[PDB]
Amino acid sequence: KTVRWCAVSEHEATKCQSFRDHMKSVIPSDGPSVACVKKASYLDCIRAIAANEADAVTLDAGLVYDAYLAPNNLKPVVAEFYGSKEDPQTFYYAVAVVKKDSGFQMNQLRGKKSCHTGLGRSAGWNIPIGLLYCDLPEPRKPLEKAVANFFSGSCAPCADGTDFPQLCQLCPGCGCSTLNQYFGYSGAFKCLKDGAGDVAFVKHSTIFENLANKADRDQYELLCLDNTRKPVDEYKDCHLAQVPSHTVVARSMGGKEDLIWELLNQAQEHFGKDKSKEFQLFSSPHGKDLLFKDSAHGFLKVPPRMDAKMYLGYEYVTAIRNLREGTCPEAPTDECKPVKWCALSHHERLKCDEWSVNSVGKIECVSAETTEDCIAKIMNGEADAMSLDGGFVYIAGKCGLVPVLAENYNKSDNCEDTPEAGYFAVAVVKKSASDLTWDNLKGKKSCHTAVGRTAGWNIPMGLLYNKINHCRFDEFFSEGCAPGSKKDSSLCKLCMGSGLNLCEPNNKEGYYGYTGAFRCLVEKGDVAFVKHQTVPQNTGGKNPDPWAKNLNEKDYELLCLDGTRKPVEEYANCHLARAPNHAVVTRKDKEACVHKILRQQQHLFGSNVTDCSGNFCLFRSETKDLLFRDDTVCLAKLHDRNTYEKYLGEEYVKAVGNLRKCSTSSLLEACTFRRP
Ligand SMILES: [N]
Ligand SMILES: [N]
Ligand SMILES: [N]
Ligand SMILES: [N]
Ligand SMILES: [Pt+2]
Ligand SMILES: [Pt+2]
Repeated sequence: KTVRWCAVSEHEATKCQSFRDHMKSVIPSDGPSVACVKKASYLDCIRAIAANEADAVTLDAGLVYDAYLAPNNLKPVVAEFYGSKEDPQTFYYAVAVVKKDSGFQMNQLRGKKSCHTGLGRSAGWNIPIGLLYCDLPEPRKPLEKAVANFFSGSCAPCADGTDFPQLCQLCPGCGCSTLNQYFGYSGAFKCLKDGAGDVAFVKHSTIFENLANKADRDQYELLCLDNTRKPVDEYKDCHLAQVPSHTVVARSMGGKEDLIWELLNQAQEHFGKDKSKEFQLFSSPHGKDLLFKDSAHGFLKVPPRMDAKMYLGYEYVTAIRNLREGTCPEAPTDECKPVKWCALSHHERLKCDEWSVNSVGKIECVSAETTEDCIAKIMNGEADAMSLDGGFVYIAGKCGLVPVLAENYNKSDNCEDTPEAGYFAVAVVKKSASDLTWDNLKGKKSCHTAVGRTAGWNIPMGLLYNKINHCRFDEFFSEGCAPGSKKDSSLCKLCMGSGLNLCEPNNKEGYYGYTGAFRCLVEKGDVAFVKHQTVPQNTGGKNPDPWAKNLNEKDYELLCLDGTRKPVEEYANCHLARAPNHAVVTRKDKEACVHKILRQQQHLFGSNVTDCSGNFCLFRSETKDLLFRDDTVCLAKLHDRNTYEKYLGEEYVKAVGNLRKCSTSSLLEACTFRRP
């Protein structure tokens, strides 16, 4: 129950010691305790932790990566934050600030002028140059020389002036102090403001510190990695790297990440920001930034599924990977690299394998355990593309993936050129009960296609989450039929299945499915949740079943969102959400290549191929819906609809968003930590 904290100096050990003493008093025997193991460097601390000699140490982003690498394999567990609970700011963003309409992008930096905070600074030097690595001329070592040949002129504080003079061009001498007017953050900025340099590699917050006026800031933009610009205000969407300010790391396995959190949670409570004046956790008596940066306002728990690569982000792990590995390709600059497709079943792998060979190597395959694991691989570039349901397009979206292609199910000559946007989720109710509107749903009887089903459970409960604001959905409706709910709940009370199939989500339920929930409606229901065309196909003598024969369209009215009721054929206007198609999801950088390859592939192996027994086709599975849903005819392009928020309905998002409050995703909780 003793967390062995690691000290890198004698000063740190002292603070650790008092931190052992003060936590000793305020904590009962049944509580966390601190040990003080004293090594000589952060590296030594990393090796100590991994060798199970220490338990936790807090590191700068650079060492967070070092800790991740074999054989240490250490992971972020706790984060320092630098604001409030509502404004944590555990991360920063290395950016590239430029003049407005200076007329160039990230891939057009060769032969420009640059302003750096200082050589060896992360945001100012390491991150930019790291990204820029493959564009530098040979030889790239020494790094100073290659960057000198890259930019026409530069201000690189602390750079070797005598040897590589072009790095001092903007600030001769390359003064490594505030003497140099172009040194530091504000200095790297006024290097740009004075028009001496074309681009300044600073922090997202730098611009705000120098120019107080919203007016002046408007003549400045940011270079985004996708070779677009954006306002200085949208840094979270236009940064070169998101960097964790301070992070505690422990062993990936048996690290005691709970012991650590338990300790630091109580430590920040008793001795946190101002909450004591006998001992300050974030105040160093003999020095500054002992154990923790004095900036720190408190701690946050890092979600469990977070690995270092995920925490740092692909951009950051690209930069340093380049600086260290220094391995650039020589593959043609124009041509697209093979797209690694993600498979999550053994058959999915087998199908992907067949595809891959027939794709003449233009498609490659990667096996992963979960769907969430696949998304993680796309994120950190262990894979390229995969298809996701609406609910996973969301999760991937909050993780900074993008929909690119949508699965089209309705045969259409020029389908490739028209996305579908799926069907319409509706809440139907008998016309007779005029009292029934969206609001007074509380306590009524209900009918669901099933629990987990899109239109029957997801959108309804997701929207009606605001009206309940807890995770006991059965307590909303007095009684209902939700096939799959606990046999004993109130959502199983209106299900007319005999025996074992009493409340099971199968055909023998009879109150299951789209038709089934409508029978639940027509007989003993106050509301049913079905698609738009469920009423038209189950009425007007289209259904020769007993209960359905003589049911008519006029008799039922679907309920709307604003409180109104509408007729069945006005579903277009009276809907809950637009339950979406499955979509191909990829990383922003691989968007172009994926659009290309998949379009070519669906020509060769698409729906347009017969004799599917003599030639491979992409849309026929051995078992069921491998890689793509079998109902697919083509993969439509998503120009204009190429974000998660723009592909999924604002409504759909609200629903799934609310639902994910009750049902947690270890991946979703991770991505939302990085981007809330
Ligand atoms: N492990
Ligand atoms: N592991
Ligand atoms: N029934
Ligand atoms: N029934
Ligand atoms: Pt493990
Ligand atoms: Pt029945």
